Amino acid sequence: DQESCKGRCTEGFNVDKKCQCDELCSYYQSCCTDYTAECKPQVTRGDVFTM
Repeated sequence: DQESCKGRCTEGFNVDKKCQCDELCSYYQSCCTDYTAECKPQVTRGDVFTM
């Protein structure tokens, strides 16, 4: 069995969950398997305003 960020990206911190798919995971080493390319918080540029 396996999962990904789809439905989880920046959901917010709750350390009981199997993925810390959020802003605080680096402090707990409990993040998604590819956080920095799949779950990384918004970095808006001028042409995207949606979550």
